[PDB]
Amino acid sequence: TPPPTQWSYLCHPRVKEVQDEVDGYFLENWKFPSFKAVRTFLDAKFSEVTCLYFPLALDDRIHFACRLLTVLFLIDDVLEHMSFADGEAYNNRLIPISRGDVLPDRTKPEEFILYDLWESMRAHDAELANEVLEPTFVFMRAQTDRARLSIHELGHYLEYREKDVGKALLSALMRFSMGLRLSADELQDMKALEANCAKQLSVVNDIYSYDKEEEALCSAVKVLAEESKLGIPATKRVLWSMTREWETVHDEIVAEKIASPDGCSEAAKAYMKGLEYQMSGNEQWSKTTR
Ligand SMILES: CC(C)=CCC/C(C)=C/CC/C(C)=C/CO
Repeated sequence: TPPPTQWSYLCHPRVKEVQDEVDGYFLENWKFPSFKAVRTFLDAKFSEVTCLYFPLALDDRIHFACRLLTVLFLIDDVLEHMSFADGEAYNNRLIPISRGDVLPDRTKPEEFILYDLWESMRAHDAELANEVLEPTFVFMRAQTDRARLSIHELGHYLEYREKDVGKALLSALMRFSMGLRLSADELQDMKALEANCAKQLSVVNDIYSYDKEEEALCSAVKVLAEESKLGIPATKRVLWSMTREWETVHDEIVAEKIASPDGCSEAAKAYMKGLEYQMSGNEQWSKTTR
């Protein structure tokens, strides 16, 4: 069904070993509520997803990305099941520990896992480790659920997805995993390219998550289908066209930045290529999933 795409996804070469490694660590430390929970956890294959998003990550770093994303999803699920206040408190306890300004309980996995993870990351590359720090707090604090809902125009919806705090985290993490060292200016001039990516990432997600999200809704599939009065299949076909169109915008922006007179850094190029993999990898994942 999906129209052709100029891009080829890629999975990190060490996906298998790393997946065992990381999943194992959590089977060893996280206090799972039950065995069914463990089954659910494993079926998520967090390390595999991470490996599809960051296939160009350095071999000795890819596991950090897997670890960080895994605990963040575990945490995200926890916050979703506790009152806004309790949730807010939960993060208040972890962020200070994540910074390393507070020792972990050591009896509370949510505490020592984050603590040991950030300490090992900072020990490996403090400069870039810190680059990922604030983005993950923003992401964590955004998980305290309240309000949120009702967007009916395409524009507003796409604009809202461009600002997604998680896709922002992904990009920061991507830099750390690949060991990319960019300048403030370089990073700023990447905004547009980044927004286009965050937007593409969301729509492809919606297209594949629409059906399952049916039971009783912030989705591009719903928004457009209403505005255009088309059926779901048609809407999806249209969303795909737009998706492939945005991939061209990506390529166009890249080519332009590279061929630019002011030149394009080696680290900059790696960064842009990296974003392409998040998108190609995100789709690959989205097809074959759940
Ligand atoms: C962005 C994060 C935290 C993980 C990768 C998988 C993913 C995109 C999950 C949520 C789906 C979503 C909100 C898509 C945007 O429409």
